[PDB]
Amino acid sequence: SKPEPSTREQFLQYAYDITFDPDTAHKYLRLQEENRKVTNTTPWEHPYPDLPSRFLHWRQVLSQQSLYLHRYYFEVEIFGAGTYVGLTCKGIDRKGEERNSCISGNNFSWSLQWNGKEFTAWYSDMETPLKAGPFRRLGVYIDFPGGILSFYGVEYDTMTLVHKFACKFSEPVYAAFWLSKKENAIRIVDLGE
Ligand SMILES: [Cl-]
Repeated sequence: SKPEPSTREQFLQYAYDITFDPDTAHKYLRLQEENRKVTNTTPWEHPYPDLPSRFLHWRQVLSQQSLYLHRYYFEVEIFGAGTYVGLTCKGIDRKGEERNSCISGNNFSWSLQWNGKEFTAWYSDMETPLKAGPFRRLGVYIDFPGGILSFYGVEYDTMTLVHKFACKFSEPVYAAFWLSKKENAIRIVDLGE
């Protein structure tokens, strides 16, 4: 196993293309920019086909890509109180009304919330208030073999650690996004250039 990354340049060696999966998106979420932008447009709903994959209650969407057995890095730009960014497993219950169907409410999902005043780390209904931020751009690092999920505030070439989770990774994971409030928006940064 390599040295852990330190500089933005080192994280960018693990740059991985993420896109939102329209088959998962809650109807109150609009996808744009070739599935690299998601907005909560409540009360404007979008005519997605009914699918078993689609979230019913929670305003969530997953990545098309799964992450399994390597190191990965992607950046997102986030806007609005009530956004969560994290990881989950395919088995997350898409139709569930309970918090076990949201990415802050079960033992196989890990997430970072911006609540309007602070960042908060979530795992299985347990919350950890955090000091760092706010930051409009986050870097999300997944070391699948090393059982690490870490979030950084990115400003120019500076990276400020927001939180580092220790994760017991077994299954493939998906990036997971929850836009709980009207006008919440998340863009996947094109790290291509
Ligand atoms: Cl919601």
